[PDB]
Amino acid sequence: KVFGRCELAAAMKRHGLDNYRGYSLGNWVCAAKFESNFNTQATNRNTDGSTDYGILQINSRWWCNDGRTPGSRNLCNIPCSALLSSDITASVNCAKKIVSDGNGMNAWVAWRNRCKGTDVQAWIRGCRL
Ligand SMILES: [Cl-]
Ligand SMILES: [Cl-]
Ligand SMILES: [Cl-]
Ligand SMILES: [Cl-]
Ligand SMILES: [Cl-]
Ligand SMILES: [Cl-]
Ligand SMILES: [Cl-]
Ligand SMILES: [Cl-]
Ligand SMILES: [Cl-]
Ligand SMILES: [Cl-]
Ligand code: NA
Repeated sequence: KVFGRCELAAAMKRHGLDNYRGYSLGNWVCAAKFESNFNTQATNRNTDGSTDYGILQINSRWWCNDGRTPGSRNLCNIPCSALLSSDITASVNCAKKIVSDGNGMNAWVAWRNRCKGTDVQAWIRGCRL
């Protein structure tokens, strides 16, 4: 599913991501924009042989099982395919664990490089919330 911007903002809020660990909703929408362009089916292979999955590009090195990432963990206790669903529940629940792991949203390199310190409220402007 390719979400609309305000549609995703609303879905993230319903799932408790707004202000989670202190990160406003616009931070999460901005991260999803640059990670996946709001496409739940996005996948990308990493240099190390892990793969990133879904709207927030969650990585099989630590967070999900894809059967092909040697030595990896599955800390969200999910198949990586769950992160590709039109329903964002699994991605949101796993993102909550990731952002709690110590480095906040810096876990998403694209958030650090493209969202952090910017006017992230622009990403939710106009949306009914
Ligand atoms: Cl599509
Ligand atoms: Cl929308
Ligand atoms: Cl957009
Ligand atoms: Cl915001
Ligand atoms: Cl594996
Ligand atoms: Cl594990
Ligand atoms: Cl699995
Ligand atoms: Cl959803
Ligand atoms: Cl933080
Ligand atoms: Cl990353
Ligand atoms: Na894994």
